[PDB]
Amino acid sequence: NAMSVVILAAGKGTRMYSDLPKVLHTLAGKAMVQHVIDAANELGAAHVHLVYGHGGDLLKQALKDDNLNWVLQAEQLGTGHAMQQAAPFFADDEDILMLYGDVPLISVETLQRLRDAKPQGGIGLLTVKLDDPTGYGRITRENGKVTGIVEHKDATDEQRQIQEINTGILIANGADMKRWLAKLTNNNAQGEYYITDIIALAYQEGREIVAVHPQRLSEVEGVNNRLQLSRLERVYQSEQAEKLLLAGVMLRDPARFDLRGTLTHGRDVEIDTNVIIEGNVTLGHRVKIGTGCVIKNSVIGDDCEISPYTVVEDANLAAACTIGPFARLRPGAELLEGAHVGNFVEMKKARLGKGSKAGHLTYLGDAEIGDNVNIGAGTITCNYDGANKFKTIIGDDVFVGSDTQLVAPVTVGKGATIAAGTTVTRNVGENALAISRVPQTQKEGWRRPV
Amino acid sequence: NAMSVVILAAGKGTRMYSDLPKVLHTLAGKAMVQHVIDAANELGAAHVHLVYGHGGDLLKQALKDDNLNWVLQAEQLGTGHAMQQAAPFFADDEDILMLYGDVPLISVETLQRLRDAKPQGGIGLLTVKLDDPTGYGRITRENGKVTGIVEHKDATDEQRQIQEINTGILIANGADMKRWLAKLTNNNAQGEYYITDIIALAYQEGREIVAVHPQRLSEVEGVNNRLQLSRLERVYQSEQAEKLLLAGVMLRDPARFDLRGTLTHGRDVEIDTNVIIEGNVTLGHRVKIGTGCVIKNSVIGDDCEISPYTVVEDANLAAACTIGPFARLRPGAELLEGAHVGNFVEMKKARLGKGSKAGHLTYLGDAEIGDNVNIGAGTITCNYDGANKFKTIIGDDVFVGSDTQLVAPVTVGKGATIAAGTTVTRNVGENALAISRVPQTQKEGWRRPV
Amino acid sequence: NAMSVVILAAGKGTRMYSDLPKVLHTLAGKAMVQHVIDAANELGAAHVHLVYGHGGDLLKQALKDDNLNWVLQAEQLGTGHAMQQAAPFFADDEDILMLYGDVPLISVETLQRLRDAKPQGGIGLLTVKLDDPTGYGRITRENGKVTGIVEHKDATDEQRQIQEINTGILIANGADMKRWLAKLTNNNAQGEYYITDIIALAYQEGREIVAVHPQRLSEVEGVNNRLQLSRLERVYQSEQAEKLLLAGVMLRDPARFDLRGTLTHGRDVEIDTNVIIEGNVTLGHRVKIGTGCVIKNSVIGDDCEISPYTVVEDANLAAACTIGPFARLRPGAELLEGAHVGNFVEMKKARLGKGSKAGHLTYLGDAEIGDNVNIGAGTITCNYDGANKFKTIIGDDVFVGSDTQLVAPVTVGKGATIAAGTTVTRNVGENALAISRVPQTQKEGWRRPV
Ligand SMILES: CC(C)(COP(=O)(O)OP(=O)(O)OC[C@H]1O[C@@H](n2cnc3c(N)ncnc32)[C@H](O)[C@@H]1OP(=O)(O)O)[C@@H](O)C(=O)NCCC(=O)NCCS
Ligand SMILES: CC(C)(COP(=O)(O)OP(=O)(O)OC[C@H]1O[C@@H](n2cnc3c(N)ncnc32)[C@H](O)[C@@H]1OP(=O)(O)O)[C@@H](O)C(=O)NCCC(=O)NCCS
Ligand SMILES: CC(C)(COP(=O)(O)OP(=O)(O)OC[C@H]1O[C@@H](n2cnc3c(N)ncnc32)[C@H](O)[C@@H]1OP(=O)(O)O)[C@@H](O)C(=O)NCCC(=O)NCCS
Ligand SMILES: CC(=O)N[C@H]1[C@@H](OP(=O)(O)OP(=O)(O)OC[C@H]2O[C@@H](n3ccc(=O)[nH]c3=O)[C@H](O)[C@@H]2O)O[C@H](CO)[C@@H](O)[C@@H]1O
Ligand SMILES: CC(=O)N[C@H]1[C@@H](OP(=O)(O)OP(=O)(O)OC[C@H]2O[C@@H](n3ccc(=O)[nH]c3=O)[C@H](O)[C@@H]2O)O[C@H](CO)[C@@H](O)[C@@H]1O
Ligand SMILES: CC(=O)N[C@H]1[C@@H](OP(=O)(O)OP(=O)(O)OC[C@H]2O[C@@H](n3ccc(=O)[nH]c3=O)[C@H](O)[C@@H]2O)O[C@H](CO)[C@@H](O)[C@@H]1O
Ligand SMILES: N[C@H]1[C@@H](OP(=O)(O)O)O[C@H](CO)[C@@H](O)[C@@H]1O
Ligand SMILES: N[C@H]1[C@@H](OP(=O)(O)O)O[C@H](CO)[C@@H](O)[C@@H]1O
Ligand SMILES: N[C@H]1[C@@H](OP(=O)(O)O)O[C@H](CO)[C@@H](O)[C@@H]1O
Ligand SMILES: [Co+2]
Ligand SMILES: [Mg+2]
Repeated sequence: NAMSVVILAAGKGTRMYSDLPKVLHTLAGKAMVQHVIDAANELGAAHVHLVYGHGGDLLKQALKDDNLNWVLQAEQLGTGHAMQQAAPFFADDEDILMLYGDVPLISVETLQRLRDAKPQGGIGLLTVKLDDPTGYGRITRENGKVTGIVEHKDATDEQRQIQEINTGILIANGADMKRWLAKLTNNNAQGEYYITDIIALAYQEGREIVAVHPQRLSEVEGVNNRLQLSRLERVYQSEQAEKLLLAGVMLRDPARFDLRGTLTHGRDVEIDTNVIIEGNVTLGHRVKIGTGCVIKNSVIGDDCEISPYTVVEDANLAAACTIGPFARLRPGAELLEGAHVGNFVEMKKARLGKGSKAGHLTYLGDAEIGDNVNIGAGTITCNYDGANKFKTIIGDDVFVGSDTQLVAPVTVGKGATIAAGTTVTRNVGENALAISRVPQTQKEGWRRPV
Repeated sequence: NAMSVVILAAGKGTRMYSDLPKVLHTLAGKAMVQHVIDAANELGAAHVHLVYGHGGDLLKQALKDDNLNWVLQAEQLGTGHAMQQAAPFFADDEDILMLYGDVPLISVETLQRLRDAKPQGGIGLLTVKLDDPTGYGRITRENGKVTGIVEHKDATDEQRQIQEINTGILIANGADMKRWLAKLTNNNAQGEYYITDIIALAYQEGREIVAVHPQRLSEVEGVNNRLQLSRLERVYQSEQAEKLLLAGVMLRDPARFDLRGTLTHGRDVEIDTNVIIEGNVTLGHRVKIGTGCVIKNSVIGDDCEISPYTVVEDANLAAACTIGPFARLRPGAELLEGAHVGNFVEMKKARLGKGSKAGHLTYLGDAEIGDNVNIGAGTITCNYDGANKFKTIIGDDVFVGSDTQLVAPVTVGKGATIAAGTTVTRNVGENALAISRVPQTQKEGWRRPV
Repeated sequence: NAMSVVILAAGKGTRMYSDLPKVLHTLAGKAMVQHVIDAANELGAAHVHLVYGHGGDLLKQALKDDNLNWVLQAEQLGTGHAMQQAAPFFADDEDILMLYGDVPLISVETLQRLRDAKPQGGIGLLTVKLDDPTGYGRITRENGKVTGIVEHKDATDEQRQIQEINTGILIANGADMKRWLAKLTNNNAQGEYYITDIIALAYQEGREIVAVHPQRLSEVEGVNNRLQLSRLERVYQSEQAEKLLLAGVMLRDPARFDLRGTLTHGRDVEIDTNVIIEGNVTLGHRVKIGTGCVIKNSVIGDDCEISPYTVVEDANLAAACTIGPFARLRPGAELLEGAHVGNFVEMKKARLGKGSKAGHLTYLGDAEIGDNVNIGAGTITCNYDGANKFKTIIGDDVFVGSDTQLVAPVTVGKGATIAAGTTVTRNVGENALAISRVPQTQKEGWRRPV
């Protein structure tokens, strides 16, 4: 059956105290409304209608899904009114599923169950039972059948005793939807147009409304302030962490792990406390990640060991590499098999070859370093002249003495040796020793200042 | 109505296993007793009487509140006895509020409610209902009115069934207080002087005792050991975190955030996991703080981005600065607008000008660096000669080559360039190139040691 | 009474998705089965029989306890069958206690209570009452006495109502054990040999079976997947943290503390958030450890302060040392009294003397540095020539200027001074100034590249 989704996101997020529209606030590194859009497409949505009232410029900048139909609702006259703005775009022969832009954890599995419960010519309604139903629409039933929804403000004390409430999510045929929407009136407690009135309108026509319930309450929780957002962030992180544990990834403390993107992994991966994974990350077999690491958009091969407090972004590590602790890999950093980066070392657009080592206090930027190379502590590639960037090339089997500065562009031939403290401004020949040293001298009986 | 506060803090903290008096142990970076003193002053206390038995030297070193009246209780003969030591200092026409020095979370709002419930000539009592009231004073009532308190040890099995217990906090007129205290006797189960006996003494006189309850149990929890302290630390951090979230500050994980002082902030501030804020910190609008940062007594302007694992103390950052990851700012560090500090960079009593950059492996101490300056990786200001410290001055538009040592005192004129690997011992002229380099030479067929 | 322990660990750990046998997966830095072995020896076990089915090579590599008797069970025909494989090794006059290799938190205190409850000629059984007993053996009783165990699969709906279940742990005389085991048959729902059938076999003989219960459920929880493992890891860390707090160690956040080995400590030690302790660590009095530190197999003297994000392994710090933040001490690092290591400093097989300082951007490897020495920022000991390592010796009262490279082997005499930017290749005399500097020159009107 064909189906499109409508996302109401035109309400004002006042308790957020933000200059950024509420639905753009992120959860696990992704806009709340993007989570909803993803669920809609993942369910099979042909078109996704997004109803907004303001922040349109920022929304269009953040959202780029091709099948997004932007629907304006200049005045927020109620959920019913918002749906009327989008209704003209509904197809007469497709189901229309309504979702909220600020209820990010809704699962496709529950939406699928809701789709299957919807009867021909009727309506699928998602309801939930709460201990305290205060503030939400009450589900009314006659002989076990759903007959309508009464909003909290409009409900009597007795009706307020009803604990089964409307989550807001529902699905119904597009043509039927348009028929009911045209009949909405605003003669109620809030003087708004209630999308909820279509339930009674359908029942009166003899149509059937069936209700299904979410798997978890967190699935239909809405966000109006940052505290509520932080709680859903934890729920999301906890569920993702448990899935990873069940899939064979060892997290030393699942409450101290954050995944903000996608994680691909092999077997026996171990991840210590406080690690953060961002963007798309691929980990090979037996990768070990020490505490506090941050890994973003990077590829890590089999058997790599990432020591504590190492930050990595857009890097590629071959098998058996060891980096950190306190290493900092920036975009373009590449390590070939068995390479090693130690503490207080930074790499940017730089490749380190097989079995090569940069153990300490070093900066490698815009460089190509061969295999079996040893980079002494304190070595620095001077890749910038104040306007342009230049490349440093170091061949295989090179030994670079400590505190050497390589002024790019420059090439050091294979097998060369560079003396400690050297400033390299010209190419170094193969198997040669490069040096630029003042012989050590001494002054006797030197007395330091008082 | 005039009011003074008395804080009993003379009990022995044996289960703390410490050489530091129990009430001096900190919670959120502040002494437990200081939290109580703050609540007393915040309530409007004219005088704060502090009753202590030992550790007086350390207490006087830690506490400096001007309105503190030190009251000695050499022998701990009971709360009643402690109050008798302070009683002579009570004014006949003021209310006297009694608090414990080891119950740090008591809220001014609850104390205010207690003050308002206190009847003329009577007593305001703070009581709470517990599932297991074992160990605490039982509140006795006659026709709904409080008539006394019976200590656990003195109470019969039936009275021990009473679940409403004494939190210990109470308030009453000073003159009345002195009248009852003089009548205390130690003929009871513990052979001590019970401050709790004044409740029955007042009731017998025809005075009225009214009870009020705390908003939260944590508010009246006392600390006798480190475990109990750690629990109140979490409660405190959790409540502060939720307030910040409700005020518009985004905390990526409120359970992994610690504030130990005061935090001032603009809008849309984002704070990642494991950040610690100490002393007084001011954050502008849109400040983003990455994971694990520690910020103490510092000012951070609008739009700054503090990358992961950066430590800052007594620093001042103008708008749009970017620092870290792995940057270390010490007292006196100042960055002007748009300045940048990268990884493994340390600054102390050093100013970096507008749009200036110190991207890596650098130490800047006792320096003034102008605008649009580029500090190459590995640069070091040698500000110390073994006894004295000297200043390094670098004008605008200066380019400092990598691994340059600036031996202070020295001045580098505007527009100058310093060659990589230079040792700068003398002033450099404007628009000039400073250099101290040995030309690179080479020895063919060099064979490294076997 | 003499007693040996048998540990069943031959079951397949399928839901672990690992190439490492399930019982070898670690909890608090120690193999799950090692925790069980430790409990067995700690209880007084004369011999520990370990029944395994595969991964024998890896198991033998990990476990080395001298009193381990390896027992093979090639086919997993049931717990009864596994016990028959070990039974021949049981002594007729010793008690035999059965434990599971994947139930790591079993406490010696509970096992001791179980040993004391075991009646002469009978059986001690460890049982627990669960809300949902689904999946476990049901304890059957006649007039209050345990008469047998019925496995879930074999139990009727009514018997499945029984909530008291078998934890699996039991103890009985070796000779009796062998008598019952020989009678096991596999005519039951799973077609396996149930060790649980010995309960009914003993009762029929007129022997008495007494049941005792664990102190905590976590004590008898078994691990089949990583999620269950992570939960027991938290339970373990939480209990260890609370013990440390009760013993006088201040943990700023007990939920953000991990101990993976042994921690020895003095009084008033303070440990901030996210610290990880590994191997055997000894802390003196008043040691303060800042956030995120990792300390492994090291000794820390009285009054040391370890600043944030410092990593330490196999190091020895005397009293009053201060290191970090961002310091990295590797094996062999030694600091004498009052020594100081600052940020972005690394030490390996290097000793720093009393009151000596290495404040920044430095690497000290294979060195002996005297007292009252000052190591300038950027100093590096070049201890490696590509095949051999050499020692650097620096006497007392030496001042090493910034960015100095010491090419080992070399000795700097007491009282010497080394100029900033020096490359030291030869010994430096006492009280002498060593230097290898090119005088600073200048080129006027230098224009940087466009
Ligand atoms: C250059 C270096 C390799 C020489 O070590 P070495 O051979 O044991 O030292 P030597 O005293 O024998 O000097 C070797 C040569 O350098 C020459 N030399 C010394 N000072 C010189 C200078 N200023 N210019 C040119 N040559 C110089 C000598 O004349 C000699 O030549 P020769 O062998 O033909 O006779 C060494 O000083 C060095 O810089 N090592 C690197 C250490 C390092 O940083 N390692 C990384 C691990 S932390
Ligand atoms: C000094 C430096 C700027 C010169 O680069 P360059 O102009 O392209 O190099 P050149 O080969 O043309 O040498 C330039 C001048 O230096 C002079 N020179 C070379 N060695 C010299 C020495 N020991 N003493 C004095 N002058 C020297 C040349 O004679 C020449 O003079 P000229 O232009 O009047 O003919 C460059 O080597 C340098 O140190 N760059 C800094 C890189 C850096 O650390 N960047 C930070 C980003 S990571
Ligand atoms: C070497 C150093 C100590 C000299 O400082 P200074 O005495 O104030 O400087 P001066 O101008 O007086 O030079 C002192 C001597 O060095 C000599 N000198 C200068 N350049 C020289 C060279 N290339 N070779 C040999 N001697 C040289 C001078 O001739 C002079 O000798 P004299 O005193 O007999 O007349 C200083 O430049 C230095 O390197 N300080 C270390 C700073 C540091 O890194 N501190 C750590 C804290 S961050
Ligand atoms: C009349 C109606 O629908 N009532 C339901 C609505 O309450 P209620 O209408 O009170 O809910 P909200 O005001 O929070 O709005 C719901 C969603 O609709 C959006 N929105 C709202 C009004 C508008 O004019 N434009 C718009 O886009 C909001 O941005 C939000 O995403 O949701 C509750 C669950 O949360 C249900 O129990 C109520 O039965
Ligand atoms: C007789 C009395 O008061 N009983 C109350 C007291 O119990 P109790 O007297 O047992 O309480 P504690 O011994 O903990 O002492 C209470 C407070 O008084 C201080 N202190 C105590 C004795 C002394 O001689 N000097 C002194 O300064 C302690 O340091 C602590 O701050 O508090 C309980 C709540 O915690 C109440 O339910 C009890 O009804
Ligand atoms: C017949 C029997 O014993 N049933 C008990 C067993 O269930 P059950 O037999 O189902 O338990 P498991 O299959 O998990 O095995 C128990 C332990 O024995 C080991 N093992 C099992 C079979 C084998 O052939 N070899 C072997 O070494 C496993 O590795 C594990 O350490 O433990 C439950 C508690 O967890 C008890 O409530 C059940 O009454
Ligand atoms: N300084 C050298 C030393 O490191 P360290 O002595 O710190 O271990 O040996 C390493 C290989 O064993 C080399 O790559 C390093 O350049
Ligand atoms: N090394 C230079 C380079 O950094 P990097 O190449 O690491 O990005 O460019 C920066 C500005 O773009 C300069 O301030 C740095 O001195
Ligand atoms: N650079 C020096 C300075 O450090 P800093 O100025 O950063 O405090 O003084 C210290 C002692 O007071 C010395 O050990 C450092 O070598
Ligand atoms: Co140098
Ligand atoms: Mg250097």
